Amino acid sequence: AGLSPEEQIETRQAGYEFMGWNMGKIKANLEGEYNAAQVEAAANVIAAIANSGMGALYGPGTDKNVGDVKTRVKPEFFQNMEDVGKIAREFVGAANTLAEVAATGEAEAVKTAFGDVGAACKSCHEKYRAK
Amino acid sequence: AGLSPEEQIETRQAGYEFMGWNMGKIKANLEGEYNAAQVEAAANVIAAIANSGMGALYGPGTDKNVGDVKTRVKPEFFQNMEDVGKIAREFVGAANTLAEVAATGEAEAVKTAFGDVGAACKSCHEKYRAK
Ligand code: HEC
Ligand code: HEC
Repeated sequence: AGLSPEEQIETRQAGYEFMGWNMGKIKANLEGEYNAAQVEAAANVIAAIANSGMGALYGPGTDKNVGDVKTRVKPEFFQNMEDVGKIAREFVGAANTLAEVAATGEAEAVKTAFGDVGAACKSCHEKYRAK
Repeated sequence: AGLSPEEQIETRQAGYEFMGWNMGKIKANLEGEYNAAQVEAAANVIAAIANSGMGALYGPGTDKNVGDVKTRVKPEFFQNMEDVGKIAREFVGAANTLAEVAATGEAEAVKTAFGDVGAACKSCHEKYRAK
């Protein structure tokens, strides 16, 4: 009926990976020729994936390697769900602000908001992603 | 950024897999009971990834397996770029309408727009993806 553990692991990893491509495209525009419409579209993807409810992909047996599929989540992610929830809400707030300032076309304002979204990816990885 | 072949195949598959999870959530809501806010967030992911410039992920060298990174794109894709462009434009128009209508909360209107984006996904798979 619903997604199996191994499918939930592949899907959250797809979501994270797609955000990474869009993060790299904003960094490449900030350093080379800034194209405001390309940054806006990339920022829009990060805000949409941050609001997508990825919490639903951390269901019961997804704390371990299942089949052919390997997870890098640390077991502490489960057991610290209020802390996870708070970092997650700091991340949708930073992701929503990037989308809003990307819409102004001003690269300097985008540099700052991008730095704050980066911070939020990093603080969750630091505590909850292995090795 | 200017990605390697490996990274282009891995990212395009990650975008598609994440759009499939969100399409599955809209069908679940249409068949079970509708949570309007859930459908809006899933619809906005589809339109943001449709608008993200994934055409950039079908560069040279990406038409075959690169190392042990496997791809399911048929060689035909790369021969028929005019047809791929036609399909891809109608896909982002349809994905744009799905996010526009899902924002109203009107389940019956979401039902036909969802069918249009679905049609656009299988039309490209029928011609250009192995199986
Ligand atoms: C927790 C609240 C997280 C936030 C916010 C972000 N990421 Fe993360 N990420 C997290 C975990 C627990 C994991 C491991 C998932 C697993 O099941 O293995 C990850 C993983 C990634 C990956 C690797 C995906 C893969 O190919 O296997 C990437 C590229 C990644 N994360 C990127 C990323 C970015 C760019 C973020 C902010 C925009 C971001 N993540 C936030 C946990 C969390
Ligand atoms: C062509 C113009 C396409 C449109 C529109 C959509 N898809 Fe597709 N998809 C396409 C190709 C050529 C491939 C293979 C890519 C590769 O390098 O292997 C795919 C693949 C998928 C996948 C599997 C990805 C994976 O992780 O291996 C899924 C789940 C998928 N496609 C879904 C999907 C959905 C739901 C679409 C519409 C909303 C959609 N695709 C559009 C080409 C095209």
